[PDB]
Amino acid sequence: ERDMLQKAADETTLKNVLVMKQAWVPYPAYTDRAAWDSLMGSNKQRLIAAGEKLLDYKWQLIPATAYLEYERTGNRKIMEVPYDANRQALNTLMLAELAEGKGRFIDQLLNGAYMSCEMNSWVLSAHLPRQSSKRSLPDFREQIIDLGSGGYGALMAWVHYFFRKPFDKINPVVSLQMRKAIKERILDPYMNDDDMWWMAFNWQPGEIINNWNPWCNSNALQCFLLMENNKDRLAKAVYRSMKSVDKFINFVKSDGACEEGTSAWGHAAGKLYDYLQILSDGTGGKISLLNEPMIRRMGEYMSRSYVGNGWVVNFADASAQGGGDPLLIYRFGKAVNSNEMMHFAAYLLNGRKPYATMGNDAFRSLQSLLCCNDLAKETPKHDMPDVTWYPETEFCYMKNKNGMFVAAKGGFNNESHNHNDVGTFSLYVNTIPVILDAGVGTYTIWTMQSNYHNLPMINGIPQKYGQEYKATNTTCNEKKRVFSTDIAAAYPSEAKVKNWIRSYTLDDRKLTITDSYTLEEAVAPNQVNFMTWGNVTFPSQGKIQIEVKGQKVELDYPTLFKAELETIQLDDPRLSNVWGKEIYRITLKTNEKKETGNYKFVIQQI
Amino acid sequence: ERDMLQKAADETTLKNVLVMKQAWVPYPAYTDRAAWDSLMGSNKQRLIAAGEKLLDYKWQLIPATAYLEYERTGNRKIMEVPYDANRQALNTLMLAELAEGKGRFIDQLLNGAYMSCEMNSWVLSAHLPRQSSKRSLPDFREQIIDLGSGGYGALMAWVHYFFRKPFDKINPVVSLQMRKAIKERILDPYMNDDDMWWMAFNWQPGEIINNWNPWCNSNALQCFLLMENNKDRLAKAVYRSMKSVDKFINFVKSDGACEEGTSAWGHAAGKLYDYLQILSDGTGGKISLLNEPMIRRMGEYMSRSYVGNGWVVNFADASAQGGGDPLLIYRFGKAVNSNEMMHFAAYLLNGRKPYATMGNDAFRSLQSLLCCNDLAKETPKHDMPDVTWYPETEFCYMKNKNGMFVAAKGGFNNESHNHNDVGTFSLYVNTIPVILDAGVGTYTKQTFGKDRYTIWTMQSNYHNLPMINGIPQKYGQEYKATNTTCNEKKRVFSTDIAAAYPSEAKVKNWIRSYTLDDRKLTITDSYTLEEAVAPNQVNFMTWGNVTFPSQGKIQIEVKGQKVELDYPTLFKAELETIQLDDPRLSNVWGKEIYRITLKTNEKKETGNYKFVIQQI
Ligand SMILES: CC(=O)N[C@@H]1[C@@H](O[C@@H]2O[C@H](C(=O)O)[C@@H](O[C@@H]3O[C@H](CO)[C@@H](O)[C@H](O[C@@H]4O[C@H](C(=O)O)[C@@H](O)[C@H](O)[C@H]4O)[C@H]3NC(C)=O)[C@H](O)[C@H]2O)[C@H](O)[C@@H](CO)O[C@H]1O
Ligand SMILES: CC(=O)N[C@@H]1[C@@H](O[C@@H]2O[C@H](C(=O)O)[C@@H](O[C@@H]3O[C@H](CO)[C@@H](O)[C@H](O[C@@H]4O[C@H](C(=O)O)[C@@H](O)[C@H](O)[C@H]4O)[C@H]3NC(C)=O)[C@H](O)[C@H]2O)[C@H](O)[C@@H](CO)O[C@H]1O
Ligand SMILES: [Zn+2]
Ligand SMILES: [Zn+2]
Repeated sequence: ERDMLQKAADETTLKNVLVMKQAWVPYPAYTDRAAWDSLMGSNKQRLIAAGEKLLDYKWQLIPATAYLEYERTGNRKIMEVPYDANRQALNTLMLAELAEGKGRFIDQLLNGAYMSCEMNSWVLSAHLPRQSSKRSLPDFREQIIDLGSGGYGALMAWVHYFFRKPFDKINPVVSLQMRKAIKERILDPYMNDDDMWWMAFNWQPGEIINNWNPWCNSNALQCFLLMENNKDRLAKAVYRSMKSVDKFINFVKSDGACEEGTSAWGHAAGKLYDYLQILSDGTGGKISLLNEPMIRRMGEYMSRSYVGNGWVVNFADASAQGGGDPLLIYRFGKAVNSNEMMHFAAYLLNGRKPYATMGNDAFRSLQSLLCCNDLAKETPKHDMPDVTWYPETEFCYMKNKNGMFVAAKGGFNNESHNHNDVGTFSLYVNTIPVILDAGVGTYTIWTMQSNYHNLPMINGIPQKYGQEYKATNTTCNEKKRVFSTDIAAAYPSEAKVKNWIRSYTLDDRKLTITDSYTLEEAVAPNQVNFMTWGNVTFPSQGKIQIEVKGQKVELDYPTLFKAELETIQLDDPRLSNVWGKEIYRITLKTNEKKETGNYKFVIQQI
Repeated sequence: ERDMLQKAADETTLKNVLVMKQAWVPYPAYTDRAAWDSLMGSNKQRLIAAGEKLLDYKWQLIPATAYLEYERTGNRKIMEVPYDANRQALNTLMLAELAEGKGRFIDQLLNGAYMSCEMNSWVLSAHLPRQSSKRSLPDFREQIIDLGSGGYGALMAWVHYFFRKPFDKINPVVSLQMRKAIKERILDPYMNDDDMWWMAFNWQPGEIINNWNPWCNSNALQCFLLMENNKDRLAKAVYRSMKSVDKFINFVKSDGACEEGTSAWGHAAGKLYDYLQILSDGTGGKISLLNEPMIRRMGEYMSRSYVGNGWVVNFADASAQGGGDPLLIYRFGKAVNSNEMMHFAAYLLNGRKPYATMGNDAFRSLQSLLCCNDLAKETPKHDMPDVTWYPETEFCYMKNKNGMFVAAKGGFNNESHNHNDVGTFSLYVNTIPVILDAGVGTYTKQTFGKDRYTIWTMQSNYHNLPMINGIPQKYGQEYKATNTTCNEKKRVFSTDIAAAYPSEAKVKNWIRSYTLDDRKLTITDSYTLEEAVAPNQVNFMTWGNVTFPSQGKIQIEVKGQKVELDYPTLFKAELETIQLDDPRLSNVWGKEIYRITLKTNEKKETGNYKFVIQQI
């Protein structure tokens, strides 16, 4: 219950600071060709070309059966593809006309806008079943908001804002309809409906609040800021958005890790940023959380979690490959004043020249034009501390100067997109995974089990799913580079374990993994596993060797263990696109069976 | 002011006799597969096939720019081509699904209906400028009705009627938006707006009432009969529709003749037929002008006017080639009980088996199913009296047993689609034009307003008529025939054409007369002038192979017909070639036609010309 926006002003003080008549708008007027020439630079001629390709684009109809198919077979893309292609084209066209100025894309901008008003809803088939009727087909009677409708409304607003005057010369009915559509599909349902789930009024513990919230709110706000000119009305809506987005802020951890991973980041924390950007712009700076310590942490997670060459720390159900919108990262950085975020984004360009964000998020596409000539001139470096320690989320990254990076976690077995992986670690060498976390396929799914994480099977028994299957006493020593936790309570009763302390210590030349255990009873041998890939050898007892994408390490293990290599064929292409054909589980097993014991494992380059 | 419908019933009568809950509908229940099979005959398999080809039809969106083009450049097709494709597809899919009844086309029918409700309007871009704002782009705030939307409406309503149960199983919001679309776009504008030009409330002398009136009213009425279940509202809507259509019935001439010719007939008299048929069906037989002799004449006009092998009488700005929807001509014929029209329809089939009417007009399409089996059994015959005389319109048709047909007219030079053509004639031999009426051209700017009569097709000079003292007819109401008679038994048309020429003509009397016997047409002129200024000149339009074997003889051989034209030897005969640049004319006539000019030195205040045409 931080309530940081509610604290930063109430409805009344808000009224005094709001900027009316769209004076907040940081882009030029449409008709100011010289000011658009400056901003655009090298973007101009490409955005044009991108418009030229859409001069004969046929705006795609979305038949009823496409929404019907959601109910029938669950197919989403039959509806989403023509929709999204239409959004993209409108956005592209918007960008092209702002580039060229010479009227040439107005006719198509007008068609797109006119078609969009003809549609019954802007809501996706998959999300329409939240309406009263619970149906997949749009009901003219009722509007709700989902991620799509919000983005659509926002782009229709910007196109209204920029193009009303040449639209009104041609025929003033087109802009009139646009204002009716935005009213009836955004502004009105957003004020009159309390119960939309993502608004998070009526939230009680357990229920989810996620990326929907800053995202939809960010778009709602743009609409209201662009389309609503009555001052009492505006203030009422902007405040309602702040009471909603405070509910997201009071649910995410202060340490500022996105616990779903770096793919979710651009639309979770990245949209919280966009909401706070838009709010600041639209109060001339005076309501801004952009200086808050927690927002900068939420931003820097994207840099921290990025190891290199596309390789990201991929806890829970996430991909080992990933990336980011450099142009967003840069803007997010600058705004919160992270030199690390700003240089990181330039590094992420990988020697490319940055061009304007295309896609369908008009805001981001517009904001991408502002940033361009700054980020083009910023210098590429990914420097960061040897340790990052998220104490609440319980994520720990540690590295050394010879290319070893270790991620470690505690947590609990009901994290977002949970994996049963309390205590697990991942080791990268010069960016390349060597002890890996499998990641996301397209708890009887193997990727989900502790069995296929870097963890023991205590008395032979894996981790159970659940809230109360958890780390105790997770600690990090930031100068020593020691992570430690007690994973015992992640295991069910039959594990019969008082303490099992897993610990990770990175020094400049090796990583030392220790387990240290007290059983209530020795029922069956412990088994310890490691995941890897490439060329795994066993050159002598107590020694595993791994050579992969040019890196070479040795894993020393206790000689009481017999190591085997299990091969895992990846049929699932969402795994085989990352790793390839196959990865291995190493299995360390034994006949020994003691009530109290420990193991020590050492990984180093050779 | 006949007011035939208002006389046949007032609102109070109409309510006692209206049929509610669509019990008037004459087609089987969509569910009654055996009844449809029997009705469908061998239509079933060909309709199912038409539907098969549309199972993946992508419904066309109509972009704003398509509507904007009517204002920018006057282009109609950019908008209408996709619209008509959408309708045809929907109408077809309706027929297919009725035929097959297994639910295979329901998804596409559902798509068509839903897509149509998302459209702002069903009005053609060319007609929208009649809306308040006066623009060609739809305005979500306002609906007017035109030929398109009325048509789109009736189709939607029939789709709703047949397919509601299957639609509701899938998702009941579609049929709901269907009921709302029809209501805002048809039922409410029709009820609430007095001032749509085609309704002709507020009609004043010298304003136009035309096919739009019976056409739109017939479609509005369908929507009301299918969609309005409140009897008080329905009766008020139907009575409104009767008041409106009376204005059309009042406007046309009782003698039956459609004076623009047969090319409007289908959607003029044809659509007045549909409207009475619908109204009859609507009132369980009780309100019906189908027994009215005037309606029967209007139907039979199409029969009498159709000479044969594509050729029709073409006074005024009309095409010498014409045709007919046999299935409609049959239904119209049976309902007014005109054997001539029924036999005619069969003749017009040209040996073809009659299959279901496709297109986009749901009413004709469905009605066609009912009439296919009978029309197939009908014997083809194009018989009719030797003489048909339309006395108000001043059209006279005369024919003999050896293959000659003469059309002649008196009239006035301000008829619909007027040609300066008082007194002219057209001669056909075995259905082939021999002395012709050139007909309709591609429109120019000159076509309308002054300069109309600088276009040759429009002048008496290029019709079958004299130039009195070297002067042709003038445009205008007052320039007209006097003493038009027709002796129906002697086959003699006669008329005084003097008053159709201006002052400069200096003409008291000119009697042009036509006599047909069993072999030859005798054209006679007999004139009295005020002052003989210039010599007279007499013209005849023709085509094919024209020769001049001797003085006072002309031979014409065309499409295997051959005649001789005997003319007073006082005249010097020349042949003017008329090359036809205009495709609209060359597609009927070929490369060229000819005007035979007959010039003289003679000059007198009174005199007398005889001409004779017969087969050789
Ligand atoms: C069916 C349902 O209601 N399920 C909810 C579930 O909702 C689903 O969540 C996803 C999410 O990310 O939260 C949504 O996935 C994203 O939807 C976006 C628009 O529909 C789409 O744009 C995202 O894809 C991205 O596109 C960007 C772009 O616009 O260009 C790219 O920059 C980006 O790289 C790309 O990833 C799409 N994300 C994907 C595919 O990863 C989904 O729409 C939504 O239905 C809720 O989140 C959960 C929470 O409890 O409840 C379920 O029941
Ligand atoms: C622009 C305007 O307002 N003009 C009016 C003028 O109206 C015009 O009248 C035409 C007419 O001949 O009556 C109309 O032409 C018809 O329009 C229909 C839709 O475009 C079309 O269906 C007709 O074509 C026929 O369609 C039938 C069918 O499928 O139902 C078939 O049986 C047939 O094969 C097919 O040829 C079409 N008529 C044609 C081609 O002759 C036109 O829409 C309309 O603009 C008024 O008559 C005058 C008089 O006051 O005023 C003008 O300003
Ligand atoms: Zn995992
Ligand atoms: Zn003519």
